[PDB]
Formats: sequence, C-alpha cells, structure tokens
Amino acid sequence: QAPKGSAFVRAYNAGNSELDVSVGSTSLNDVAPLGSSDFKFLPPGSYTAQVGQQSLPVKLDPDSYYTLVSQPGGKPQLVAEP
Repeated sequence: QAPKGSAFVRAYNAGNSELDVSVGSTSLNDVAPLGSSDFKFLPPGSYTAQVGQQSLPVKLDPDSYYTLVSQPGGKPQLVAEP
C-alpha cells in the first residue's frame, strides 16, 4: 500500500535505445528499447522528468498516476491518470 500524497510516473521508451531516466534531482533506472519502467515519489510537486534524449517538466500531483512517452527525435506525450 502506497502512502497518501505519493505520485507515480511511467518512463516509456518509444525509441530503439536505452534512455537515461532522471526525474527532478533523483537519478532513476535506465529503460530498455521499446520498454518502460514505473517509478514513484513520496513528495509531490513539479519535477524535470528527463528521459534520455527527452526532458519534460512533468508535474506529479499527489494520489495520481502519470505515463510519459519519450520518443527520441520525435514527439513526447504526457498522460495524466488520477
């Protein structure tokens, strides 16, 4: 059971190479080609969601899930999922 106030974000790799994932000031695990990895943070707020060649100012609201599509050299897409 996740604690109330926490937030989730999916680092989706839409490219064909490993991407370096890091949200805000936290270094996260790399994501495999055409793969994805779910991450979570206790403290909600606005963070810089860097995913390899992409970097989006993804705001993480409390008690909410996010899916971030990172497409190197293409167009990224953030999806909110309360």
